Amino acid sequence: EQVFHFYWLDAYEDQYNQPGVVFLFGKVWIESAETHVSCCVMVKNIERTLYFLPREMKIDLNTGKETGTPISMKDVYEEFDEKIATKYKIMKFKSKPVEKNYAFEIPDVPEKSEYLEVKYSAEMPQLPQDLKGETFSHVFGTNTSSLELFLMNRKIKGPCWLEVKSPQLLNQPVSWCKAEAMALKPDLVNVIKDVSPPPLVVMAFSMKTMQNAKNHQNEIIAMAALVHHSFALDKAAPKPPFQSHFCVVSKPKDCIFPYAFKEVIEKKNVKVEVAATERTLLGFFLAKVHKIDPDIIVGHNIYGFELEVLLQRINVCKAPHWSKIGRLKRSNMPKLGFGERNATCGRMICDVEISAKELIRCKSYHLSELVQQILKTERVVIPMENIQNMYSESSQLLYLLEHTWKDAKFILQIMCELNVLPLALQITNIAGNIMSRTLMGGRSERNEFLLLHAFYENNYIVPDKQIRKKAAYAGGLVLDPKVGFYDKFILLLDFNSLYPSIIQEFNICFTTVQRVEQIPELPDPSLEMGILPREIRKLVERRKQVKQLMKQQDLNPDLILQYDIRQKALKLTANSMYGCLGFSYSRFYAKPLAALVTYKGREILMHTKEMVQKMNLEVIYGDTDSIMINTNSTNLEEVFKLGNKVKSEVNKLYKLLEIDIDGVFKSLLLLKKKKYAALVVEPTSDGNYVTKQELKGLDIVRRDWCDLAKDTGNFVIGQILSDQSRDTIVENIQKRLIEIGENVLNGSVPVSQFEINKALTKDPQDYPDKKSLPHVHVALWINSQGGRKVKAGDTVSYVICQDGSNLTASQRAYAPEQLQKQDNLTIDTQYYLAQQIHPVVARICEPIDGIDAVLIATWLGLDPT
RNA sequence: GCCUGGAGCGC
DNA sequence: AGTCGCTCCAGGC
Ligand SMILES: Nc1ccn([C@H]2C[C@H](O)[C@@H](COP(=O)(O)OP(=O)(O)OP(=O)(O)O)O2)c(=O)n1
Ligand SMILES: [K+]
Ligand SMILES: [Mg+2]
Ligand SMILES: [Zn+2]
Ligand SMILES: [Zn+2]
Ligand SMILES: [Zn+2]
Ligand SMILES: [Zn+2]
Repeated sequence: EQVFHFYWLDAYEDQYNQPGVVFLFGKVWIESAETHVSCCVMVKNIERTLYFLPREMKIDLNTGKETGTPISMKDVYEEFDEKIATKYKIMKFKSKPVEKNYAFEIPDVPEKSEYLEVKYSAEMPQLPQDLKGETFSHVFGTNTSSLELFLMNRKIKGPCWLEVKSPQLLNQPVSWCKAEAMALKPDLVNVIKDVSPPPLVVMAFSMKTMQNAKNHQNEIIAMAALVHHSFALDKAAPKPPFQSHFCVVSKPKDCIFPYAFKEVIEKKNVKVEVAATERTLLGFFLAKVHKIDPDIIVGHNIYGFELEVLLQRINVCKAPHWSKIGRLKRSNMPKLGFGERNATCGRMICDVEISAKELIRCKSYHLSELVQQILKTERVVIPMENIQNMYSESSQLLYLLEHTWKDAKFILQIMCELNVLPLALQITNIAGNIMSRTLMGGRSERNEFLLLHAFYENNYIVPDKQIRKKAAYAGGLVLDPKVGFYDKFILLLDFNSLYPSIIQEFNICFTTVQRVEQIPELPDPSLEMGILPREIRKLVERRKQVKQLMKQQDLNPDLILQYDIRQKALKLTANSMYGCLGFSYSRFYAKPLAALVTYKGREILMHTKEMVQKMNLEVIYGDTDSIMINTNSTNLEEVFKLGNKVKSEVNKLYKLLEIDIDGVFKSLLLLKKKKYAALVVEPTSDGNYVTKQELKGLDIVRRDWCDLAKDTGNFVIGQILSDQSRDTIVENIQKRLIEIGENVLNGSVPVSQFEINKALTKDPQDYPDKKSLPHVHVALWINSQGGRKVKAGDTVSYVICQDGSNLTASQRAYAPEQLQKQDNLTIDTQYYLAQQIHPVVARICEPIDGIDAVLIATWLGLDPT
């Protein structure tokens, strides 16, 4: 024979132009060059695979009545061969009788049955999905794609080594890869698992734009990029994260670079290529991308902005070889991230803004906010305006260029900090999907793939692909809180992986629960564990192991944050598995199952409450799978004893389900359902402990309340949960607010603490009631005013100003720069004292005796009415 | 209070 | 394009 090893990373198909063909992209070892290079494997002749379901008794399609003659596979085969194939234009085909299982939403389909599996070129016509005949009642697979077929049949679950037997050469090169090969049939490709993974080539880049003097155009004038040629995803990120880099700068048109600039660059020795025109800069960039040939391009706000600006300028400046940004040689450039995901076809795009949204929470996910929170450093901002002025002098252009470089380095460090790539790989190996898609975010598709693999593996027919809202079933139970402040220790118990455990504990699966608004019946405790509980069980074990590691002997603060991020990521994947059950658009939609799971949950929470009560214990709160108990005790060791005592009494009633001590609070301020604050006990040595404050649902934690309101609100909480007597406190509070009020008026407050943030659900142009929505208004401005443009999903920052236009506060919203820049605009102190600070402090103090709404208004010097 | 619209916390 | 439960605010009536 003849065979070659190849490590795949990305896949792609163009069902319209090249049906039955799937392009794979990855790495191949070149011994002579002692290094891995990019490789493109084109897999052809992936055949459509259909399953025909035979009728019990034959039927006449002209009369619509039975005939008395039973059916046999030969009956079906012949019909397909004589009537179906011929009628639909299917020249050749192969077929065979197989036994498959079913357990999905199509009625009239038996659990197990014999089917006639048919296969034929994806180049020949597609049969209708609702096709039926004399010998067969239904046909599955009619529309399966080549890629899904390929990934499933060869059992490819994420990046891995493949062996390609009998590789062919290609008349002409189809990609921008070093190597290429072609397989004539998918069974030539095979997964092997005894060869370690190769390191990847990572490239992190950043760019700068500038609005042109006359014409309205966002011209790219600077790009920076860092590169690492041996970045391994099965170990710590390299230190440093890059080995090389490059910068490139160009002049808008009319401008001229400061002179000596050339020499200034030679002087300080900076790997900075200075382009004459934007077209040259774009040409230079693509050239570096092609030469560096990165397997992963990483940046910030790639999908939402950068990628689109880049492709358009590339089209405008008629730059050479746009497809080099991807790995597939193309001709026509698609636009709008679909047209985008295809543009970079073959290279995985990793957007830290997207990855961050998925892994951690922030008030905004803009780069500055991110560098601050994750890297713990400040990031200078260079406003589009200040840019022009920088071309006048050498040092300034040189500074801007260095600034672009720093963003690329930040983006790269943030990526390594959250540990995005290794996590993305791990998840992709678990779901069996495509890693570039995992990096785009979303839980649904990963779930779908995880299940598809599981069912193919178990010999099941799987549903065909088909082609915030209001709840559609009962959710979790939230107990009514006994609101107030608490001195004595509070006991918080929470079930471990509740829903996933409920699914296993009762063996809930598409294969064990009868269904068709009604809650189905728990299946016979006799039946065997279904596919769903098995897969779910696996995700829960992975998580436990990662939690086990965390428990470990003295670890790095940074490494411990990663384990925690990973652990929650696995938690999310398990819950999304439950969720997709109730996801109308899901391919494995089965509302009844979702409904039956949440049902048992509320039932279990009820019984857990009632039980804790029979033990003569005080239950002050509860949320879906938790119980809060007021021990009324001051003896910690005794509390813990009571805790493990109640734990034991609960776990005793279930096979898998396990409740545990989630925490113990020294003091607790319980305001409303899903809203409380607390000092959390953290034991040390000799029954001694440290305490840490924790917030849940308060306004202080939300993004849509200025920091001025939030910082003050946190002060109040700090005091409330304190040791000090109620008196000392109420005084300190009053003392503080009165001061806050004075400062807000004497203009001592930093303009930033006045910013309010809100994310847009839709693009600013899609809102009808516009004008009265401060965030929508300020976005419309930013948009129609300069470069970058705010779209759905972005958070908008704004402040309320004094226009001198007697409009409502909601209609006097401005950008922070629009304020600091303009003179007729000034901060509406009235608004902030009464609609921001007052509401927050009022809601917090609501249960505190001594404080009250009217009183809080007088401290801030407002008129109590 | 309802209604409409807008927020994003909590599981 | 995982689920549902629970406040919050602008504004008209
Ligand atoms: N994003 C989420 C969070 C929670 N839940 C549901 C399923 C969980 O089982 C239940 C309880 O929420 P938890 O935060 O307690 O999650 P678990 O109990 O399952 O995990 P843990 O062991 O951390 O408590 O709520 C969900 O569907 N989606
Ligand atoms: K009060
Ligand atoms: Mg739990
Ligand atoms: Zn081999
Ligand atoms: Zn919980
Ligand atoms: Zn709404
Ligand atoms: Zn109102």
